[PDB]
Amino acid sequence: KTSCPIKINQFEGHFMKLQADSNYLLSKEYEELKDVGRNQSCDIALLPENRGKNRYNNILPYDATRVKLSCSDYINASYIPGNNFRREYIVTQGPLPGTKDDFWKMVWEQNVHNIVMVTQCVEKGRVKCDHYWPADQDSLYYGDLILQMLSESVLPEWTIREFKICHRLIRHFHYTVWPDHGVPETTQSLIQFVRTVRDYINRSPGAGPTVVHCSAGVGRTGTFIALDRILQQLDSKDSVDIYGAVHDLRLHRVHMVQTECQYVYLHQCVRDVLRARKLR
Ligand SMILES: CNC(=O)[C@H](Cc1ccc(NS(=O)(=O)O)cc1)NC(=O)[C@H](Cc1ccc(O)cc1)NC(=O)OC(C)(C)C
Ligand SMILES: [Mg+2]
Repeated sequence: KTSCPIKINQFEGHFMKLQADSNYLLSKEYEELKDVGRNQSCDIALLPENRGKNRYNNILPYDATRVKLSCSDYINASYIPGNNFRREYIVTQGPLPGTKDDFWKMVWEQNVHNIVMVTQCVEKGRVKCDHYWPADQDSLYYGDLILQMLSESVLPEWTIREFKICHRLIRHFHYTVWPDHGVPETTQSLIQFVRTVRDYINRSPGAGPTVVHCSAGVGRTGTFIALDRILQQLDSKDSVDIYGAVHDLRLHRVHMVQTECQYVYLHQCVRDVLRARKLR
């Protein structure tokens, strides 16, 4: 119902059983998540005036968790509380040509110093996200705010950028190989990116919330943040609760972990971590 904790030394077998007879118990568990969070109004997101500010007409923040700019206060963005304090994350859609300034406004207002991006701008012949940051090193106005790229570090599977805004520094983690509605090519890769970001966060004293976005801000964003929470559980507890992590996310935004295969992927991530530790 709201959580499904599994003792780590039973996890291997529990995942086998979930996958038996064509993911029968796994699909059934995943489906139980369907309506979670949905008891809540999206009424502001639905105003006529805000329609142009939403990338997808089915992907709308809840009134109770939406980020407000300080209906001119509207951005398609939701706060996600953490286990210890509110607003661990701000989750958002890929900015649009007419919302890229609202995005940076939000970044500024909310004291964001870390952005994770788990989408590409163009995917399968469709625009998924505006290239909302500077394409080079010359400073650039986004409405009221000036952005300037100080460095761009291309790594095999993600690129790290640092920007000055005004005056503050922002780190931007762009994970470059995650197909929409699907999963990264290996568990290792996303486990390593997630651990990498978490390390930067944990050294970033007194940031705002961490921004995570993909295209709609639900599937890849949801899987990223679920994996974050689950990897931290594995370093803290002798039980792991994938279902409860995804459930927590849904309570705050529609569709987090947006397809079943992304759900299976989280279990395969756990399975792989626990296999390695087994004989260590
Ligand atoms: C399965 N796809 C969708 O729901 C996408 C929204 C979406 C969600 C998640 C992701 N993946 S991501 O979260 O990882 O970026 C991309 C796009 N929505 C649309 O394409 C929606 C239509 C839709 C699809 C499916 C559905 O059940 C209800 C309505 N179309 C749509 O919004 O068209 C505009 C852009 C012209 C307004
Ligand atoms: Mg402009």
